[PDB]
Amino acid sequence: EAPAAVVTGAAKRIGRAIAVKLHQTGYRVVIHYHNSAEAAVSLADELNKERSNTAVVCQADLTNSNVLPASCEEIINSCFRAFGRCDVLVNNASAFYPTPLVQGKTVETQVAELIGTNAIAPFLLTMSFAQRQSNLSIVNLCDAMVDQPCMAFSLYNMGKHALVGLTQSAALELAPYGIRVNGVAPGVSLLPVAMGEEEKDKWRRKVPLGRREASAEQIADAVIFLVSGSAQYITGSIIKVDGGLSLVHA
Amino acid sequence: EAPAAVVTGAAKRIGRAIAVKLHQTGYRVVIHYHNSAEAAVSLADELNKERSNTAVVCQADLTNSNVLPASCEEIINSCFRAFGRCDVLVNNASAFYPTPLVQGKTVETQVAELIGTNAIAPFLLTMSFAQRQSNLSIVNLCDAMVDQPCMAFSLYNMGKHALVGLTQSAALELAPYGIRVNGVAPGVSLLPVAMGEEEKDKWRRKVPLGRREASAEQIADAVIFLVSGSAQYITGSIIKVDGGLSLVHA
Amino acid sequence: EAPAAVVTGAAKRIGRAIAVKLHQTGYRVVIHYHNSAEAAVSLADELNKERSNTAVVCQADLTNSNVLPASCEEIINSCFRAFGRCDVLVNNASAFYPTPLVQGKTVETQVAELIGTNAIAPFLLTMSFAQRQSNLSIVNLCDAMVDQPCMAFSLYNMGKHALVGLTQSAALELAPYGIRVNGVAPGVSLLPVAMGEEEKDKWRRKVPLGRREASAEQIADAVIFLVSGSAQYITGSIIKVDGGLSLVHA
Amino acid sequence: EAPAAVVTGAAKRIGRAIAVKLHQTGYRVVIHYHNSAEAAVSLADELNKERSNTAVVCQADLTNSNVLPASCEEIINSCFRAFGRCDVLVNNASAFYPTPLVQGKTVETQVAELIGTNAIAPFLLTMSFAQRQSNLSIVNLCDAMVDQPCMAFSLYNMGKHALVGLTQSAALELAPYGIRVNGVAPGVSLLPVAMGEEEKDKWRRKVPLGRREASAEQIADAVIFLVSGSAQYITGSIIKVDGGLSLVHA
Ligand SMILES: NC(=O)c1ccc[n+]([C@@H]2O[C@H](COP(=O)([O-])OP(=O)(O)OC[C@H]3O[C@@H](n4cnc5c(N)ncnc54)[C@H](OP(=O)(O)O)[C@@H]3O)[C@@H](O)[C@H]2O)c1
Ligand SMILES: NC(=O)c1ccc[n+]([C@@H]2O[C@H](COP(=O)([O-])OP(=O)(O)OC[C@H]3O[C@@H](n4cnc5c(N)ncnc54)[C@H](OP(=O)(O)O)[C@@H]3O)[C@@H](O)[C@H]2O)c1
Ligand SMILES: NC(=O)c1ccc[n+]([C@@H]2O[C@H](COP(=O)([O-])OP(=O)(O)OC[C@H]3O[C@@H](n4cnc5c(N)ncnc54)[C@H](OP(=O)(O)O)[C@@H]3O)[C@@H](O)[C@H]2O)c1
Ligand SMILES: NC(=O)c1ccc[n+]([C@@H]2O[C@H](COP(=O)([O-])OP(=O)(O)OC[C@H]3O[C@@H](n4cnc5c(N)ncnc54)[C@H](OP(=O)(O)O)[C@@H]3O)[C@@H](O)[C@H]2O)c1
Ligand SMILES: NC(=O)c1ccc2nc(N)sc2c1
Ligand SMILES: NC(=O)c1ccc2nc(N)sc2c1
Ligand SMILES: NC(=O)c1ccc2nc(N)sc2c1
Ligand SMILES: NC(=O)c1ccc2nc(N)sc2c1
Repeated sequence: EAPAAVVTGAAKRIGRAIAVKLHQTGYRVVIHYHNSAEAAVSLADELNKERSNTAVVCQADLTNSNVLPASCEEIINSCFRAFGRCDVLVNNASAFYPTPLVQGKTVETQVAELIGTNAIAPFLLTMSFAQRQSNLSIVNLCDAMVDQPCMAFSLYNMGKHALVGLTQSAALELAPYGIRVNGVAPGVSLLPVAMGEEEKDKWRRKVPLGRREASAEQIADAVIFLVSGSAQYITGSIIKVDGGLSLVHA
Repeated sequence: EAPAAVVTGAAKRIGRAIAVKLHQTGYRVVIHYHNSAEAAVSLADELNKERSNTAVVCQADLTNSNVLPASCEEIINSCFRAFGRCDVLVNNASAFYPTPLVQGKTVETQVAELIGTNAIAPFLLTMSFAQRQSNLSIVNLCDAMVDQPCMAFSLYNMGKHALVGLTQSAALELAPYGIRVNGVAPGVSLLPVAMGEEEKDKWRRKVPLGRREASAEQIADAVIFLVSGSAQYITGSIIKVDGGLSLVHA
Repeated sequence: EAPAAVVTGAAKRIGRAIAVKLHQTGYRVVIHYHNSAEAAVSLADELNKERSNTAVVCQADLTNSNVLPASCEEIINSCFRAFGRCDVLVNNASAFYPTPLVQGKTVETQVAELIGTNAIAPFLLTMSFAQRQSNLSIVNLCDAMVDQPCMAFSLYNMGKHALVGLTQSAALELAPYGIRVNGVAPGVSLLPVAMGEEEKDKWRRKVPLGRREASAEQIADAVIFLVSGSAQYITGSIIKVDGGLSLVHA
Repeated sequence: EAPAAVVTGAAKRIGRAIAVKLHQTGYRVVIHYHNSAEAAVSLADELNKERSNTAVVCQADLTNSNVLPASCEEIINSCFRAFGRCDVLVNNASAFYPTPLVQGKTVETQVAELIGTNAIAPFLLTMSFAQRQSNLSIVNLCDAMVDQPCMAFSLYNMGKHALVGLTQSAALELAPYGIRVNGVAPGVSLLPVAMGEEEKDKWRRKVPLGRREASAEQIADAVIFLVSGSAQYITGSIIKVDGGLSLVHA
């Protein structure tokens, strides 16, 4: 029987590449998505064409609210429903936008989105994963630039720091159950869609190793390692995949 | 005129010692409290006996909710209404209790309390402090053991990691306004009074420097340094006040 | 055709496991040794029996001295002479013993061995490797307990901290040359042969992940990942392989 | 009776500022120097004119060699000879120059100077200070940019990382003796004398807090705090004094 993985925010970009690589490794996959229904369904079709009954989609908003625990329980439940097991959780989904401290969304909505997607949903997904329970593990998508943050991104940065805390606390608490918990911390990978070309090139030029952003596949490679049998003694570790970017001074 | 400071969770323990030392240094103080009204008022009365019209109290729940931004705006406003200025914000208030990942508050109440008091309220207070604006600074009460956490304290640890992120992000963003943002990270300080001495001693014996916990006054001393003229180039720094505890392996 | 790797201290324990695994992956190997000639030659015999002329030995003392730069140049040169190329350098050799601050070898001998083997030899080897130059990389064997050090191990700890600095500095400086530089940080792996069984078990019980030390092969697996095509965007990263030990408070 | 302090590299710049501020606080001081004899004697003369018999000079090369332990023992002995006690050691002296990995002094001379002054001399001074033994403490001058290093400064950066390790290891080991060990980590403070103004301004513009380097007095203020009674529970802490520089991404 093939193991099964949940990947959040898996319709596009890094999450898609993670879901593809897990599937290529032998996993059955739950493709979680929020708005990107067409892309999620299209990915599941492509994976199922390769091996039937190995991919399903699961829609959920990961914004914090009093129903977020139920949504997170449902995502894990969807994996058990489709595949009878859940071996791997990848917390990839993320909201990312500025929240300046000095002055259409209310600040409480920004808190719910940025802290919910980046930290609270990973926590609740981790609880549900552990409670519903080989080679079990969780991989959190962190941020290599967490200590040299983007100006005016305080709530985003707070959420990603909270995710480091979750990675460490859950590694400690879940180790006696044989569940490893680790992180992968990109520097600059696939650049935002809204961003212009001259700006993208500015960021590319900062990266010591090759003066280019990471491909989604390069990020997924670190995820694959961490869920593999080659990482069985690794827990609580966060692997930077940043081309040296976090080493570069102002 | 005398400068003014807001101290959250100032009725008892570390926040009380901070408020007293700031007052002794010459600050007028807003004593924020949640449940401890008698203690808050007793402190205000003691400080006003020392110097008239130098202390007020401000009640607020710092749990996350739709009204938290308004509450935090009101806390800052209370300092301006009482004293005509707000020079110092000390984010001291904190909820602290276990939240195990594996199995009478709901998990979302625990999120609201632990992430709200430890991280979101500091963020909203920081926004309101900056918007309302010399030696201006913010001091956040962090935790020296954030990377070697208590078992089953994931939400607490997430909140304290988020607070490190806020300290760094806000230092960067507020530096152009001349507002410094720093942290003080206790190891073991005041223990619960109801905790058996035999249990308190297990903690005390872990501390390399003197085999004792920090007094509240020793924590307050680092706060006083950070708000002083002797720290005018210090921003984004977190000072451990832990007797070497964080250096001790398992 | 086949790439080539230098592994220092490769005759026994972790270095041996690294050498075996690199060989199994298709590398030709230089097995460096200081005192363990018999063991080095026995390993080379084993590897050459598998694939002829794919393993050579190289003697050198890695103690700091006037001749250490020449010795390090020779180690790198041996790889180029045997195999025509040098793709991977693994700085694994180490000295480990206490150096109490409050009171055999003179203290300056301890400096030469602890700082020399653990930090200066890696620096000189890195220089020689880079000067003599595809998937090129260096892997430094670090220590996951670097910030929670063993009592009375100051010089050892200083050396391992220096090695973190070299990993980061060399990653930055060598990135333009396409040379990646990373670390693997064991917690408790193969215990010193001198250490008694009760002391071994005492350390084992502290590890969250299965209450056991890492095998040498688990350490080697992380090295294999970092030198692989799956790590081509990773530079300046140190992967802990410690079963969660560094997360455990006193 | 007045307490006494040793400051290494105290003839000029930050070391002079530390010596002056310690003297103004009421310490008797040993002004260590290497080449700057006129400047050292001039400073001691100024201090002795303020309060007679409160300053002496002590010449020593802190480059690593087989006599460095005796030199470090002598610096400490000079404080006992002059003043009958030694309460504070400030490890300020430092060599700083590039050591490129890819191509006057031999590499072994560069190792001896950069690792000797920045790490081994602090280690040997720490040993002699502890063995010769109230409010006793050691303060090490570290570097806030240790994890975002200057290009081609590997040996310097290895030495400052080793000094972090010493700070932590010595804090742990000397805590039972009541000796606190801490660090102060400048970002950019007094720019090199040989640096032209245009290059100085490039660095100044990077600093979030005021777009200027730290004054020597600002660095000394943090040293004064760490030696004071207001830091009596602080050990193993490194206080950044960097105006937010280390938080600024590439
Ligand atoms: N890209 C980089 O350079 C970079 C750098 C550092 C860290 N990272 C981290 O790596 C991960 C992947 O990066 P990425 O650039 O691929 O991410 P992304 O494109 O910004 O976001 C990934 C997905 O997150 C989902 N998402 C957003 N808000 C959500 C909500 N309220 N509920 C549920 N899902 C939501 C979206 O799903 P739908 O499209 O279905 O709505 C989105 O496609 C993220 O955790 C990110 O923080 C990336
Ligand atoms: N004590 C230690 O050993 C230690 C160790 C590490 C870190 N720290 C940090 O140092 C700081 C002070 O420690 P402490 O031991 O003095 O803290 P504490 O006694 O646990 O709590 C301080 C105050 O926080 C306020 N608070 C709690 N929940 C609140 C809510 N929902 N809304 C508003 N206020 C709330 C309470 O005020 P009322 O009483 O008025 O309700 C309480 O008296 C905290 O940030 C803590 O995390 C302490
Ligand atoms: N084992 C662990 O639990 C652990 C934990 C943390 C970090 N590490 C790190 O992982 C790496 C490997 O650990 P290990 O336990 O396998 O190491 P080890 O057995 O202590 O030493 C490995 C080899 O280093 C060589 N070596 C020592 N001093 C030398 C000198 N002056 N000149 C030349 N070579 C010298 C020796 O080679 P010869 O026998 O040929 O003389 C020795 O066999 C080390 O860097 C270590 O610091 C290990
Ligand atoms: N300046 C900055 O921006 C900055 C930034 C980060 C860290 N720091 C750290 O802060 C401390 C003070 O900085 P600084 O700029 O004032 O230092 P500095 O001027 O570069 O050096 C201070 C003194 O070190 C002594 N020294 C150098 N080589 C020596 C040797 N072989 N033996 C004995 N003494 C030697 C010299 O004494 P003589 O003149 O008597 O020969 C020199 O005056 C240093 O530890 C430095 O690394 C400074
Ligand atoms: N461009 C970046 O550095 C960056 C950082 C974080 C991040 N998180 C996302 N969800 S997209 C994204 C982009
Ligand atoms: N005993 C401790 O180490 C500890 C840590 C954090 C904390 N936060 C509070 N609000 S009380 C408290 C106690
Ligand atoms: N017992 C350990 O945890 C340990 C730590 C470091 C180390 N370095 C060596 N060369 S052997 C060794 C063992
Ligand atoms: N320019 C700097 O940031 C800088 C850094 C370190 C340092 N160390 C010295 N001895 S002078 C000096 C200057």
